Amino acid sequence: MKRLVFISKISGHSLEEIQRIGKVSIKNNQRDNITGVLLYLQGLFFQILENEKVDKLYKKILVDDRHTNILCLKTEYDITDRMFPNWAMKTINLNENSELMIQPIKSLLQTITQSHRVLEKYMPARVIYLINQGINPLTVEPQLVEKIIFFSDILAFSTLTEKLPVNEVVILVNRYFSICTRIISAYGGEVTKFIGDCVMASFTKEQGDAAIRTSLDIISELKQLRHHVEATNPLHLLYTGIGLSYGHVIEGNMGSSLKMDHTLLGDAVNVAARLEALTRQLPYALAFTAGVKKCCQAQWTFINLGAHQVEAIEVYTVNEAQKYYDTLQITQLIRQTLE
Amino acid sequence: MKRLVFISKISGHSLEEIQRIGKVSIKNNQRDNITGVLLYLQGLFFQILENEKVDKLYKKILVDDRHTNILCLKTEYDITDRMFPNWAMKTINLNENSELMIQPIKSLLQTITQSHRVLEKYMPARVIYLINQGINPLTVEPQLVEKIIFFSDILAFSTLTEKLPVNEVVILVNRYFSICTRIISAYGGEVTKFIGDCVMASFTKEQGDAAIRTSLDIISELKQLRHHVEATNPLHLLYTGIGLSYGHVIEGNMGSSLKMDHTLLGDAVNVAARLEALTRQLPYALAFTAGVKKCCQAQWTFINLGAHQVEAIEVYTVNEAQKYYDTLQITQLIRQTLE
Ligand SMILES: Nc1ncnc2c1ncn2[C@@H]1O[C@H](COP(=O)(O)OP(=O)(O)OP(=O)(O)O)[C@@H](O)[C@H]1O
Ligand SMILES: Nc1ncnc2c1ncn2[C@@H]1O[C@H](COP(=O)(O)OP(=O)(O)OP(=O)(O)O)[C@@H](O)[C@H]1O
Ligand SMILES: [Mg+2]
Ligand SMILES: [Mg+2]
Ligand SMILES: [Mg+2]
Ligand SMILES: [Mg+2]
Repeated sequence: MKRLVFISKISGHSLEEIQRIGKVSIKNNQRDNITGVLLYLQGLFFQILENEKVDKLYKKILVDDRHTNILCLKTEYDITDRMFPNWAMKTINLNENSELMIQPIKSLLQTITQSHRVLEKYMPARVIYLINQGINPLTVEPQLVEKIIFFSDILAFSTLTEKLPVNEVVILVNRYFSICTRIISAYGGEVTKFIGDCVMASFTKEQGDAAIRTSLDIISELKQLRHHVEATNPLHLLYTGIGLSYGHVIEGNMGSSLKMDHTLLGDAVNVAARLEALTRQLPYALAFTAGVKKCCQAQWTFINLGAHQVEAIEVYTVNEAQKYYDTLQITQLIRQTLE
Repeated sequence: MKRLVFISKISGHSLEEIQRIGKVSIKNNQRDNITGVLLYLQGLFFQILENEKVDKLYKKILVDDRHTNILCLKTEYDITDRMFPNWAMKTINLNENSELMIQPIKSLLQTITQSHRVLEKYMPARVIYLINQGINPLTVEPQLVEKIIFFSDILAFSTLTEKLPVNEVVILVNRYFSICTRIISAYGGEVTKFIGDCVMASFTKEQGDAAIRTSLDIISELKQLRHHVEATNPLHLLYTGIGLSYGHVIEGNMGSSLKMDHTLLGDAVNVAARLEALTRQLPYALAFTAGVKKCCQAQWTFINLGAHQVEAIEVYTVNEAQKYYDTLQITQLIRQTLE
C-alpha cells in the first residue's frame, strides 16, 4: 500500500470533462482498487490516491495534459488503512459549494495554495525534486556526490549595462538566465543558483558530453540572438564564457534555522568559476578540466590549453568552442555602443 | 476597509485558552467592528480579519506570544463587502470535525500548509517581507536602491575542511551561517544569500555604524567560540574576513519563468567581495570603502589602508578590527591540525 497527493493547474478548457476523468478513474481505479479524491477550486486541482499499480496511474497523470504544473506534495509508503475506502474517485467542486461554514476552509485553502505556488518559483530544483519524490527536503542528510560543475557568466556585464535603464538590465539578465536554464534543463542538468550575471549548475559524471553540448548550445543561441535583434537592442552584444570542472562535492541543506539553502560545496565549484573567468583571455568560450574530459565519450576534438593556476591544472576545450571574435575588441565595441 | 490573513504555530500549551482569545476578540472586535475566523488544525492556526483599527489588533497579534512563526499570507485593501459580517471572531477547531465530506478539504489544507512552511525556509527574507506586506513578490518591479553590501567568508575553508567528514563540514558551515545571520538580522540587515562558505547581505545607508558593529560582533563571537570549544573541534580554527561597500544596486526578481531569484545586482556587489578577499592580506579582518565610511556617524577610528585595484579605490577599516594573529600563520596552523 501507499498514498500520494498532488496539486495542478489549468491546461486548456468545461462543466463536462471533469466527468470524463471522473467516470474513467471511477471504473479504472476499481479494476485496480485505488481510492482517492479530486477537488477543484478557482482553477486549481488537488488529488489524493496498493504500491505498484498506483504508479502506472501517476505516470499517466503527469503525461495527462488536462493539467499543467504538477507537484507531488506528499507521499506515504506502506500505509495500513486507506483514507477513502469506498470512493474510487470522489470529485468535489468547491466552486459550487456555498455553505456558509465551508467558505472559511475554502478561502484559506485558496489562499495558502496560491501562496505555495508563488513560493515554488523561488525553490532550488533539487528541493522540488526531493518534494516530488516524497522526501522531506529539510531533513535529508548531506551526501558527498560526484558532479560536473557548470559556471556561465556574461562578458563585460558591468560595461554592457552601465548605461542601461533598470528595466533593460533586468530584461537582459532574464533573457540570459532563461536561455541558460532551458538548455541546461533539456540536457538533464540542474541549475544550482544564480550569482549576478552568472548561472551555476551541475551534471552527473555520466553526462559530460551533455555538458559540452549545453555549453555549445548556449553559445550558439546567443550568437543567433545577437543578429536576430536590432543593433540598438542590448541583446546585440550579449556574450558568455563557460567553465566546467569535475569533483566530489557536498550536496545538502545549509544554513541557520532562519534561512536554509540547498546547494553544493566543494573545491570543484571554485575551479569551474575560474575556468569560466579564464575563457575571457582564451580564444575559446568553453574551458574545462581533465576530469570533465574523462566524463565524455563522443569523439570531441579536445584542445589542450596548457596548465593554469587557481598547483596549476591542465585545461582543455573543444574545437567547436573557438570564438569568431577577440575578447578585448568585443568589450570596447560594448563601450562604444553607449556614449 | 481592508482584510488580512495569516498562519501561525504552537507556542506553549489547552482546551480552554482558545476561548480566552475567542471571548476577548469577540467582545474586543465588536467595540472596533472587525469580522474574521480562527481555524486550528494539527497544531497550526489560521486567521482572517475598517483600515486603521485592524492594525492596532495585528500589532497586538504578533506581539501575542500564544503563537510563534507568524506569516501574513495575504492582505486586501479598500474592500467593499466583508467576508464574515456577523462573526466577530468565529473559532473553528478542525480537529474536532469528523464529518466524512470535510476530511478531504481538511487533509489537503493540512498537506499544503505544512509543505508551504517547509518552503518558507528556503525563501529570501526580502520575498518573505514583501509577502507579509501584502505585496505580490513575483510582480514587483525591480528598483535601483542604495545599499551597503556585506560579504563575509571563512578563512581557508578548503584547508580547514579538506580532512573533515561530510557531517562535520556541514555542522561547521551551519554554525558559521547561524552566527552571521543572527547578528546581521539583529542589526537590521537582510541576508541576501549564501555562496559556499560566504554570507552576502545588505544594510541601508542609514545603517553604516550597524554594519561595522555587525562585522565586529561576528569577529568577536568567533574568537569566543574558538576558545569555548576543545582544540579537537573544527570550530577551534574558524575565522572570517568581512568586506563592505556602498552603491546603487538593482533589487528585484531575476530569472527565467522556471526559477526566480530575488536579489541585488550592481558593481558594489563585486567591490564588497574583493574587500573581503583583500582582508586575507591585511592586518585587519574588516575592510570597506569611503562610501561606507560616510554612512557612519560614530567616532570610529578610521584607518586608511591605501588604494587598491579591483581604477584603484581607497580602502578603510576601524582600529577595533585589528587581528590578534597573522594570516599565513593561521592557515599552516590549520594544515598542521589535521594530518
Ligand atoms: N553574488 C553576487 N550577487 C549579485 N551580483 C553579483 C554577485 N557577484 C557579482 N555580482 C555582480 O555581477 C556583475 C558582473 O560582474 P562580473 O565579475 O561578471 O564582471 P563583468 O562586467 O561581467 O566582467 P567579466 O567579463 O569579467 O564577467 C557586477 O555588477 C557584480 O557586482
Ligand atoms: N558559488 C558557490 N557555491 C558553492 N560553493 C562555492 C561557491 N563558490 C565557492 N565555493 C566553495 O567554497 C569553498 C571555499 O572557497 P574560498 O574561495 O572561500 O577558499 P578558502 O579555502 O576559504 O580560502 P580563502 O581564505 O581565500 O577564503 C570552496 O570549496 C569553493 O569551491
Ligand atoms: Mg561577467
Ligand atoms: Mg559574474
Ligand atoms: Mg573562504
Ligand atoms: Mg568563499
